[PDB]
Amino acid sequence: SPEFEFEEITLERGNSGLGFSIAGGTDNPHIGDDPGIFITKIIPGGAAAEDGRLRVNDCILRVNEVDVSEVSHSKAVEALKEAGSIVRLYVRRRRPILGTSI
Repeated sequence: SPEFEFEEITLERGNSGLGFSIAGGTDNPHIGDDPGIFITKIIPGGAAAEDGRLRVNDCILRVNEVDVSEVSHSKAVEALKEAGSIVRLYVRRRRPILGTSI
């Protein structure tokens, strides 16, 4: 910050899981060598969509009490799957700043 904002979002797992897809990790970093776990898709009607807070391009930093800021993709996937039925996600989002260069 102020470039980013941070948010905690709790989801109750449903029959369609948490309702989103992720990409990234230390083994498959994005440009700039960013190992972050990023939301790439939110499915209609799933927990994330119904809660309405999560957005595509959000970066998941923590799942319950598991740090996922620097982990492999598979570990992130495991962290989310083993988090159980109530999942607390700590996320980072780029702050929309209406700035002007001087």
